[PDB]
Amino acid sequence: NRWVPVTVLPGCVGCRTVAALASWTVRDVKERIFAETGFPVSEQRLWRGGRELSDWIKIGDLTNCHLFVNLQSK
Repeated sequence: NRWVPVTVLPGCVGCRTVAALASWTVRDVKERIFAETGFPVSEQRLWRGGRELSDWIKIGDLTNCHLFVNLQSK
């Protein structure tokens, strides 16, 4: 009877899963995305639950949960 937000993805084509540590920052995740894909860190905006994630936020502070972030433009 407690609430559970369920987000349904129609496909998740192009989704990338990375093995981060709890000590990583959001900036580290971006750096690893750039290492893996060439997508430039300066253009990366990571979003979680409708709110943009600041670079200095510790990944371990964000959760154990499977962390989903949305890479979005502008």
